[PDB]
Amino acid sequence: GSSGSSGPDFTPQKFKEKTAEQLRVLQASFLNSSVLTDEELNRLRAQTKLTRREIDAWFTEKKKSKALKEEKMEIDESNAGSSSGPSSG
Repeated sequence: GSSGSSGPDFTPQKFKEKTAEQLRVLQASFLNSSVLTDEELNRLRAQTKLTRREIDAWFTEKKKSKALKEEKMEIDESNAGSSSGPSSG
């Protein structure tokens, strides 16, 4: 018939342990793109030196954090800039 079991089924597990270095990254990324992509995922996989599952899982939970009515926000829209460049002859 069939081999047999070939090992049990993988079990879930939370990841509540990160280093300021790793976080400083994930946080700096997740912000720009709340949703993780196959691309961004890789980059972080090397930066945070963590697993693809860990990173992704993190980005998710984070979202929830936002759900909470964050403190007063700043309406002041990011200021813009300009440039010049005269001529002569």
